[PDB]
Amino acid sequence: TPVWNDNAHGVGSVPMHTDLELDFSLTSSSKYTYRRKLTNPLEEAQSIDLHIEIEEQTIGVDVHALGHWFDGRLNLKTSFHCYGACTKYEYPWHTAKCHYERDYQYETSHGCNPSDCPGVGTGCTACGLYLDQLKPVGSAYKIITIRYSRRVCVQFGEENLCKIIDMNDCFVSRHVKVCIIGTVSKFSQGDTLLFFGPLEGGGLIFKHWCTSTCQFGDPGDIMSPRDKGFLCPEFPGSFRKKCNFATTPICEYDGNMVSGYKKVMATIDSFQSFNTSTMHFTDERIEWKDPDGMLRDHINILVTKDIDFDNLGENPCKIGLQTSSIEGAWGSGVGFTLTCLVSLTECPTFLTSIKACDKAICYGAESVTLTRGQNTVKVSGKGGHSGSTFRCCHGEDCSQIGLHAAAPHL
Amino acid sequence: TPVWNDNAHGVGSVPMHTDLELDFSLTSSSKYTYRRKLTNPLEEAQSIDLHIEIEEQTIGVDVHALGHWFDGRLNLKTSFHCYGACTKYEYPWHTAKCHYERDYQYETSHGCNPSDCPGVGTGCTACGLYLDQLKPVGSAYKIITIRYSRRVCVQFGEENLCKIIDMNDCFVSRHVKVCIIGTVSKFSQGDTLLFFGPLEGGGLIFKHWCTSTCQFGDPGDIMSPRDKGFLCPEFPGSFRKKCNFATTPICEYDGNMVSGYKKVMATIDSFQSFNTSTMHFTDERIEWKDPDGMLRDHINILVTKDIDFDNLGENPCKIGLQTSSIEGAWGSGVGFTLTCLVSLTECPTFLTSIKACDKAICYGAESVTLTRGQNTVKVSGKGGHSGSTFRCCHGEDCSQIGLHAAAPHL
Amino acid sequence: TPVWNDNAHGVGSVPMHTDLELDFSLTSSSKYTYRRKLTNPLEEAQSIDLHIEIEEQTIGVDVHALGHWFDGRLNLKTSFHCYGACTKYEYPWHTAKCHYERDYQYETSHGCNPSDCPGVGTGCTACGLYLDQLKPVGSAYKIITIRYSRRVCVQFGEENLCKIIDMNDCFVSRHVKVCIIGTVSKFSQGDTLLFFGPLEGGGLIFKHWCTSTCQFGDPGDIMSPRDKGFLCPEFPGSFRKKCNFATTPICEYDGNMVSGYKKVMATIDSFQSFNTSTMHFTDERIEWKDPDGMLRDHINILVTKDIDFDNLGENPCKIGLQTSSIEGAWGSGVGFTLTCLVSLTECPTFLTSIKACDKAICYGAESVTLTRGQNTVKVSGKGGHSGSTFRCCHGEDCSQIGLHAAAPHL
Ligand SMILES: *[C@@H]1O[C@H](CO[C@H]2O[C@@H](C)[C@@H](O)[C@@H](O)[C@@H]2O)[C@@H](O[C@@H]2O[C@H](CO)[C@@H](O)[C@H](O)[C@H]2NC(C)=O)[C@H](O)[C@H]1NC(C)=O
Ligand SMILES: *[C@@H]1O[C@H](CO[C@H]2O[C@@H](C)[C@@H](O)[C@@H](O)[C@@H]2O)[C@@H](O[C@@H]2O[C@H](CO)[C@@H](O)[C@H](O)[C@H]2NC(C)=O)[C@H](O)[C@H]1NC(C)=O
Ligand SMILES: *[C@@H]1O[C@H](CO[C@H]2O[C@@H](C)[C@@H](O)[C@@H](O)[C@@H]2O)[C@@H](O[C@@H]2O[C@H](CO)[C@@H](O)[C@H](O)[C@H]2NC(C)=O)[C@H](O)[C@H]1NC(C)=O
Ligand SMILES: [K+]
Ligand SMILES: [K+]
Ligand SMILES: [K+]
Ligand code: NA
Repeated sequence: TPVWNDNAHGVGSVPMHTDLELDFSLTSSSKYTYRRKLTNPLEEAQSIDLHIEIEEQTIGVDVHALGHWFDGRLNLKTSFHCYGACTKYEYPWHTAKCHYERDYQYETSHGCNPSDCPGVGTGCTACGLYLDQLKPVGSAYKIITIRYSRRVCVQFGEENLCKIIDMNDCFVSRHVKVCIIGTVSKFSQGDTLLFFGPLEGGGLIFKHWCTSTCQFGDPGDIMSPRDKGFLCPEFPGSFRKKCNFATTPICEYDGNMVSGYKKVMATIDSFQSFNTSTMHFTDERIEWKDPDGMLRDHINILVTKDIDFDNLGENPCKIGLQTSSIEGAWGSGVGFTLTCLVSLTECPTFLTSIKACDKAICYGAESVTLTRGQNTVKVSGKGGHSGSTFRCCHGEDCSQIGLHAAAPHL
Repeated sequence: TPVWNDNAHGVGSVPMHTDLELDFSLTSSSKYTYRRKLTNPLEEAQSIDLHIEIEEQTIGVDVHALGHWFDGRLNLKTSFHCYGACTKYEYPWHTAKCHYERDYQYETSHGCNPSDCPGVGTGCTACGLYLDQLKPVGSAYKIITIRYSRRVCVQFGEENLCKIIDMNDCFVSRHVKVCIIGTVSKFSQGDTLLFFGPLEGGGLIFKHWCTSTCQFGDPGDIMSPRDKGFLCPEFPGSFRKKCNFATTPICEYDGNMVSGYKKVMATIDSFQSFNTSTMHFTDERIEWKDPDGMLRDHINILVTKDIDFDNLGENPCKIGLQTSSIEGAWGSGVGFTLTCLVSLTECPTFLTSIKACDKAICYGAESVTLTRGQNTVKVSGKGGHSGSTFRCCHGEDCSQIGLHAAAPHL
Repeated sequence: TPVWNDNAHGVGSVPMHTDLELDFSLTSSSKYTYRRKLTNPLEEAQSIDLHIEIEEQTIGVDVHALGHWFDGRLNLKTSFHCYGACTKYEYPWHTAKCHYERDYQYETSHGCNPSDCPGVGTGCTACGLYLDQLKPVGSAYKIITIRYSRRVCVQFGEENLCKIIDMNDCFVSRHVKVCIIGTVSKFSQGDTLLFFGPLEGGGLIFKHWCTSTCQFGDPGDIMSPRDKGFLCPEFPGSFRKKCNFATTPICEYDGNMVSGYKKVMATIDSFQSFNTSTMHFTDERIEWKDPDGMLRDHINILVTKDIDFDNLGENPCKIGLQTSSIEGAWGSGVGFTLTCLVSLTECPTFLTSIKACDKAICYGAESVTLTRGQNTVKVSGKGGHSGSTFRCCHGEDCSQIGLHAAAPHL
């Protein structure tokens, strides 16, 4: 007959036995303070101090750091040899990391050879694109997860408790409930964030940063994912070997010659800027306060000063947790799966959530009806970094160790 | 003077004449049960049984089934003839559904003909790309509409009523109101969902699946919309006829040679996975429960145990409905328009909504102030399938027949 | 010790000293009216008239007008000269605004010259693409900002006040609070809206309208940003000079030949339509009422008929405002920054928001704790047009003049 459930964060109240409600829309980038002495209905001399502090909305974005985007120049060169294969010779652009070579091998001809070359069906002409004058222009991050929150601190008498409350969650105590309800549509999973400078100031949102196909001229075309090594873009155009009697062959390329950075700068007003305050970069995560004062969320504060609220998640069930295994990747939009061994006592069943967390950041959660004794629970998550040890958690309680996920993009 | 309106789903209450409020944030993937005996303020011996069951959030997505995505290999072949036009000969890739042919017709030359060919300005060389080693790798669906809901069941005494309540709608009864408020930003209209296997497990979200231009290497490049017949991608590159004295011409192609499936797999961590539970595929619709336990919505439950709520949509107006005509398409982001003949009696005017529905799924709605007597109301909708008969509906009441819309992509 | 703050829009109430609550989900495209005489608890003969009118949800979109999209035909022509450079001759497509020329200069050859041309390494063959049969097919607008609102009018006794209330903001008066809570996910910043006709009817949403790279065949490929002058698309394909003995060279082009409009029409069901009612176009802004009756928002109305609500933003602080400078652009996703000189009196500090507004439309806001005396406040904004004079505002109070921002896309 009993069916305990702690997935409800909130309270049951009797509207005539509630003493105070605050209900308001609050600028997302503003704090709010409420201070009041709660006094007995002219029917005593014992007041209770109420002090509520709500901090500015923070955004937390789990990301994959994509490294730096580069500007550069596309150069074209020609190399000719009357005799020999194309592997027999070293070309100038061979040291250039990003290059495109077209080999006109065993194709020497009368009206396309230089004067000293009586060759026919021999040798090699080389047309050769390369990127040079490379310069990093910004740091890019792929959005994996977006979560907004406010830190909420409530003092009621001598009770004092602070919690970080996620948007669309509630702070619950015996005498005070604080619920935050909101929506924001500025950032989307999959968006790529570009920071041009030491941009504790702002950046740009790109909705079409190249991923599976990068061609020269695309946003994100020339990337260096770490300190060294480029992920080079494609050059989809064609070469032409321009021929002439007694003259060295000359290469042409008929594709786009303008870098992605220049093309984007040329129409920069087409792209959306965002601003930031009190940034905090950590590995594969960015947190900040968005100072956009046009955005608001809804706050509701309910206070009962005598009889306790009915905490809707109250239960006698007790949970023990340890990790069993993990699969999948950090820094990945596909994510990972953490397998937990979860022991339930003091209840026949318990409907709750088991979370994958590390250092008080949670990356995934699974709702589950546990049965008395041992349970195996798989938790899907996204985010984290190579040093993350994902732990199995219930409420504020976590396993003693966590597990590392695998790296993405291997 | 009267202006009846049933577009408000909710209640008017007197806060001192309300007996119970439940207000909480609930894990989207969790159910919730509340059971209580409501007893008279120590001032009787007559209790009322309250039993509330809230089911897990379901997502319902109206889609267009795009058929299967394929992996494959791009092959290049050459075919030569000394004499004759290019239509006079059958080429090997002619049976290949996806191919690209370049005809070098009437262009035979001394240093590009085989030994047995003294031809000049004659015959034909054929360069010919074709896709082969094709394999379906998944089933794709274009999102047309996304709606979330929870089934809500309320027993109050002997009253017993269950309703599917859409997110941001309310359950309304004489003694109980249940409102659900939430937001989710995981899926977007226009997204394409890819299921790789029998994926009652999960899939991937693609935000840039090719539509008006599919080139080889794009996500969605090789599609078969039904059992047979491919929608073939473009091959944007160039051929080169490589010539040599007394040697057969040899074709080259300088465009991308890597399939979209391989390019996507090569950077799979760039794409967003989602998970599913208790899926239900029907024609052009997918329903499931998202087990992402990080998501929450807000539930409010208000109970008056003695005096009835004021139902804000209460009215004496009576509606009769029939379809008149339809235009437009199912399975289409542009949609359809259903024209309804709507008779109003017992009121001079009535502000309400008329809906286009079939089998208790609604695909569109129009708010309208009806006037006494006959009205013509056009309802815009999206979704459905070739077997859908869109009916004109008001509340839970529908016309006796519905109409079929036209197929998309004709 | 004092810390005044007016960023909270809402009220503090004592649930037993509140007389009426209306809580309901309302069709977004519907109005709502409430009329009632509030009478004293059978304990007087003095009623108060309550009359509430809530208007249909309006959307306001700040945009950049992109001008017209065109359909057209890609034509290819050849021009030959036996002798002379390619600048020495005028080509037919020189008057065509959108063209692609390939010059085969100083490349005359025996098996590629016409009969009257004994030239070798001389003259010029011209292959030349041009767009013609151009026709405007619609007007495009880039979304910069999306905001939804409802006009709310409340009469309480002789008090009468109307306000436009943004979604997720509250109407606040001494006796009545009206809060609107909602979410809509139909439009996104960066989306491009296409109107095909005099489309006070509807349009299409494009999520991938070309910006930094437009190739022929893309949505948005051929644009005229104003009355005259085209932004021409790229032609990424290659020309081929097809040669023959004693015959004039003939050009070919192996890239896409189908316009973006035709490609989009060919798969129009892949794109999302929206409908509109009572449109209002102004420079760089579009407002309308979305008649999609499937969408809803949440309305809460709380009334105290005797004792006033505690207005949570009540304060004695007084603000004076003037503009100091501006940088940045209207019609731009990057936006502008308005610098304001703000004088605070009657308080040591004041937490509030300063806004950049013109003609009662606000384009940006900054939350700030002002200190007594002079303050410099920077407000980031987006939207507006060349005639906008962005003013510094606090609540409904604005500076005497505003400043113009710079044009985008210079
Ligand atoms: C939730 O989904 C994950 C993700 O795996 C799926 O991802 C889809 C995008 C699609 O490619 C589908 O084919 C794929 O299965 C599931 O985890 C995966 O499970 C398979 C089968 O056991 C393993 O082979 C994978 O390694 C594993 N990947 C990860 C990252 O765990 C998962 O089972 C599913 N359900 C739950 C409860 O998490
Ligand atoms: C709501 O919009 C539909 C859709 O039709 C519009 O779609 C836009 C994307 C754009 O292309 C615009 O030019 C187009 O009119 C309207 O329905 C259409 O109405 C026209 C004119 O009568 C008919 O020729 C179409 O066949 C018809 N299409 C459909 C699917 O019904 C509709 O009138 C409009 N208003 C309402 C109330 O639904
Ligand atoms: C909010 O952001 C604006 C925007 O400027 C930033 O935009 C990013 C996309 C990125 O390119 C970054 O490098 C860039 O600084 C800030 O305004 C800019 O500030 C700089 C430095 O003083 C000026 O040179 C720019 O002209 C100016 N632009 C505009 C439009 O004002 C702004 O300082 C920042 N903070 C606030 C409070 O608005
Ligand atoms: K190429
Ligand atoms: K091609
Ligand atoms: K080209
Ligand atoms: Na080419």
